[PDB]
Amino acid sequence: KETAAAKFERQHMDSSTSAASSSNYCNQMMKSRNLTKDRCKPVNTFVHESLADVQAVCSQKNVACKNGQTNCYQSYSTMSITDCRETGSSKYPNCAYKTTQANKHIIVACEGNPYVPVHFDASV
Ligand SMILES: O=c1ccn([C@@H]2O[C@H](CO)[C@@H](OP(=O)(O)O)[C@H]2F)c(=O)[nH]1
Repeated sequence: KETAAAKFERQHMDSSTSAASSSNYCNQMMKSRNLTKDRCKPVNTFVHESLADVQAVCSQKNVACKNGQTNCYQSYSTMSITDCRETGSSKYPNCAYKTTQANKHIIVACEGNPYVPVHFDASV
């Protein structure tokens, strides 16, 4: 099995690169992180910051989650991220994505003890 915390790291953490990306960043990352196995995951964001910095967001600005829950948090500082959006011509299993880089405040949902990220909600 895989914990929600571990899944968040697999799906949304990529500290190995500051700005990372290459036009093919997402095409390679969505596949390597196994996000295209059961289907082409439509949208997924990778954060280029230390695990500590991202985990710390759980003690930052409390904001409402898109699903109505109250356990979401927004980072006070902007973070380097890469949004991966499935193209319109993408056809499983050959999932194709558009690699977009940006510097925004991330919003994640946190749960557990330790209180850590378990869902990436949005960026603003
Ligand atoms: O800015 C955004 C918005 C959404 N998601 C993607 O949307 C899912 C469905 O809520 C998420 O998976 P998750 O709950 O497994 O994190 C997230 F991964 C991102 O990666 N970035």
